[PDB]
Amino acid sequence: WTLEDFDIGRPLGKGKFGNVYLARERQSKFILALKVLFKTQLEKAGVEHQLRREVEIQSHLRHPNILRLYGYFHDATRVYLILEYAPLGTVYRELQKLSRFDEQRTATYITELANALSYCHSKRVIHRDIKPENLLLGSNGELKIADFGWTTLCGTLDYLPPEMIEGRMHDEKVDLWSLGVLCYEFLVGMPPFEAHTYQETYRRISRVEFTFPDFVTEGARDLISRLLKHNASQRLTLAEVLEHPWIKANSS
Amino acid sequence: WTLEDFDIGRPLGKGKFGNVYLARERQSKFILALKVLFKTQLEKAGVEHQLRREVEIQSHLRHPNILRLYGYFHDATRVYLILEYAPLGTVYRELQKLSRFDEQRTATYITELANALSYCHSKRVIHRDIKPENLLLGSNGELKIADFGWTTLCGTLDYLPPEMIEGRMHDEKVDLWSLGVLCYEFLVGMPPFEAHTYQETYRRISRVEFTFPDFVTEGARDLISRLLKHNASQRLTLAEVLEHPWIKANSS
Ligand SMILES: COc1ccc(C(=O)Nc2ccccc2)cc1NC(=O)CCSCc1cnc2[nH]ccc2c1
Ligand SMILES: COc1ccc(C(=O)Nc2ccccc2)cc1NC(=O)CCSCc1cnc2[nH]ccc2c1
Repeated sequence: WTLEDFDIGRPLGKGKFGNVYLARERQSKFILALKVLFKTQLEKAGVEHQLRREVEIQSHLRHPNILRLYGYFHDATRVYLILEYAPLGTVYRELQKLSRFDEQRTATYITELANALSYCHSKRVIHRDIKPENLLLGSNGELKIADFGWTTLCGTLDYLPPEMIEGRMHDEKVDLWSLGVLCYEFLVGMPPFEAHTYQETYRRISRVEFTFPDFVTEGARDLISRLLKHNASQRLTLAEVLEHPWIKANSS
Repeated sequence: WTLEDFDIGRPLGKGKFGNVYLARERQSKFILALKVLFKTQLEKAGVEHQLRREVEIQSHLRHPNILRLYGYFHDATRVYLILEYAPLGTVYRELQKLSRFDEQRTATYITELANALSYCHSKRVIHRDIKPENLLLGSNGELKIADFGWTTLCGTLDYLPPEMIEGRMHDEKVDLWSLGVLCYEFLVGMPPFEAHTYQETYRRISRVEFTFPDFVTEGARDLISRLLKHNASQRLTLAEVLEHPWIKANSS
């Protein structure tokens, strides 16, 4: 592949995904997304080799609920990622449109997430920030994980390992908590610990302090409460999520 | 214990450790450190219960290379930690004094660190930021771990679990990297990836880009290089550190 193989169209995501463009492969007329990475920025961050490792794994993955990397190429000053285009936009945008999701839509999205995340763990695929703005929607409305782009909260910089500074610390126990947050946000319209100030959000997370609105059913409450456990080892696993009665009863 | 049992003296650490004071138990004349925590700040951070869990474990620990918590008490607006006083100050201060440490001093400190960290892992003791300013020195010059006080680097706040926001992500693989950084800093006088800007330090960590000065011996180079591995699973374990020939040859 070369740059000349593509017609570059409108920018996508208002910069939330980096320099990404709607594109068309000139000979096949196939619609896709092209992400442009600047070598100078990759070099200044020291991530060139980490990028190569991640894209090598991704280019071999195929899963209906993970955004596909079809391939990649480079020139003198840029690296180009050939990505699947999700025509229905982000789950964030859908949530904005509907205010909140019904139990069917939610349980279906949670199943797709649990499947995508399980697959990522088994294939050793790093993902970075599970949130509605990073979840995309395919032609049939199927959810696709797309969270692959990239004193501190982990301590002092000079002493921190690569996995901390490269955002590679979302393991399966972390993801379990994220899935509870997402389940709640899908049904309610906001994440459970949301507050005006960062300080107050911190407090609510640490205390696991949240309330269900009246419309949230007993089955959904059970699932969410069993995921949002302060103790990581006590959180309901991805396999157990897929077997939960509320998920079984409501998933398409 | 009550506040009235103690004479409170000079503040310690220039605020780097919070509100900490040199103190004396009035009846026994025993010298110790008293740390004052304000309930209002604990409550605003949502950490009251996490504090209780951590101090319960600590109050039962005894190890020559871990700073001891003798006990604790509270009143209407404060929590008080009764801590061991380390009379020789921080390893940071010692490094400032000497510029760099010889192989004997370094290997001895690394052994004490590896012992302290091993014990922490086995007893499930959370520690937060391994660096010279957080390492203290006892009456005989023995090293004591004291790192127990507390968009992001881990992603978006609303979706992050308690273990990320509470600084509880330093597991044994993270600690292995930290131990390599410390070994280098002890021998050289600065950590290996130190640079004027945060961006450049990030780059050097991600690339694992560092150089040994000529005076660093083959055995020390081997130890450091086997700890500073980009891949976490490839780092030399704490048991293997204690068995390393350079450590055996030089540790007191
Ligand atoms: C598989 O995907 C990715 C693979 C790799 C990277 C990446 O940047 N890796 C990296 C960079 C530097 C250092 C290390 C690693 C990013 C993505 N994915 C995205 O960036 C989000 C979708 S952009 C496309 C897209 C599609 N369909 C849409 N529909 C609406 C908006 C939209 C936007
Ligand atoms: C075992 O130790 C600790 C136990 C608990 C905590 C803590 O704050 N926990 C916490 C707080 C809020 C939420 C959750 C958890 C801190 C320490 N340790 C220190 O704070 C550093 C040494 S202060 C004493 C000391 C001694 N000896 C010195 N020599 C020179 C200076 C100096 C300074």
